[PDB]
Amino acid sequence: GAMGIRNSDSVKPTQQARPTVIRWSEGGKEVFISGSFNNWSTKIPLIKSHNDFVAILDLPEGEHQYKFFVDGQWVHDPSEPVVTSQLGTINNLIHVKKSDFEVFD
Repeated sequence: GAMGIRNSDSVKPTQQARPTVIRWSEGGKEVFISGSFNNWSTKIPLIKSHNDFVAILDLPEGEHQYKFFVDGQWVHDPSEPVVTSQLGTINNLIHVKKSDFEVFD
């Protein structure tokens, strides 16, 4: 039952906080991402590539949580690390390293 679907946008400036990119593999039509990096407020749309889905967020440096959203359903990636919430729900964990510091360009 495909009625109607929309999309959003996002800015990708250049600063110390290196951007966090995440790849998704499954073969879905609409994929999103949400974690502690966005206060789990809304679901950011995963930029669909020629190979698979990918999303480039803007994180500082350290450790942040996140979760995939496909077909209005929660799913985890076997290639990426998964965690366990207090509600026995499987989640995803992502880490960011200060590359802007070590790298000059």
